[PDB]
Amino acid sequence: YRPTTDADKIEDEVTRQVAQCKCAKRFQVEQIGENKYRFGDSQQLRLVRILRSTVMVRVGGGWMALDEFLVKNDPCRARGR
Ligand code: NI
Repeated sequence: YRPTTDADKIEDEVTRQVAQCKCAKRFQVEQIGENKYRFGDSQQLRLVRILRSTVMVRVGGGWMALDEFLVKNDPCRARGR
């Protein structure tokens, strides 16, 4: 394995950050195509892109960095909010 495509890089970085969850019921994230993800208990699909090496998640009309999205949504990260 060699990360080469944007889809590959995004998926690796989503994996790295989601793996930091400490919840009893882990915050689940699934790749649904090269550019859409399902996060946590929400069934909503979100676009995900990489821009200058930062992964961003589509949220209400704009883009939010992945780390901030996880702070806002993964219960074990709420103390960063
Ligand atoms: Ni968590």
